[PDB]
Amino acid sequence: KVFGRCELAAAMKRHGLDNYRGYSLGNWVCAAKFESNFNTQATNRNTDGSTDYGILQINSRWWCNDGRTPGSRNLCNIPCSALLSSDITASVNCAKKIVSDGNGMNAWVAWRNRCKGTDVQAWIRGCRL
Ligand SMILES: [Cl-]
Ligand SMILES: [Cl-]
Ligand code: NA
Ligand SMILES: [Re]
Ligand SMILES: [Re]
Ligand SMILES: [Re]
Ligand SMILES: [Re]
Ligand SMILES: [Re]
Ligand SMILES: [Re]
Ligand SMILES: [Re]
Repeated sequence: KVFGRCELAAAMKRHGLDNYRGYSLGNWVCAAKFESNFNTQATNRNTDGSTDYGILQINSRWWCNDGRTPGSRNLCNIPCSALLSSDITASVNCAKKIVSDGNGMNAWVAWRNRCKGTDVQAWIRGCRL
């Protein structure tokens, strides 16, 4: 599923991401735009052989299992394919675990380079939240 801007924000907010670990909702919307283009089915192979999955491009090196990243872990205890569902529950729950591991949203390269420090609230303006 390809989410619309405000449709995704509402879903992320419904799933507990607004101010989760002190990150306002716009941070999560901004990151998702640059990571996945709001497309739950996004996949990208990393140089190390791992793969990023879903609307937040969660990585199989640490977080999910895709049966082709040897020597990796599965800290979210989920198949990476669950992160591509139209239901964003799997991605939100795993993102909550990632953002709590001490590095905050710096785990997301797109956020670090294109959202961190900007007016991320502009990503939720107009949305009826
Ligand atoms: Cl594996
Ligand atoms: Cl933080
Ligand atoms: Na893995
Ligand atoms: Re919906
Ligand atoms: Re929805
Ligand atoms: Re909010
Ligand atoms: Re990415
Ligand atoms: Re990545
Ligand atoms: Re703003
Ligand atoms: Re509200």
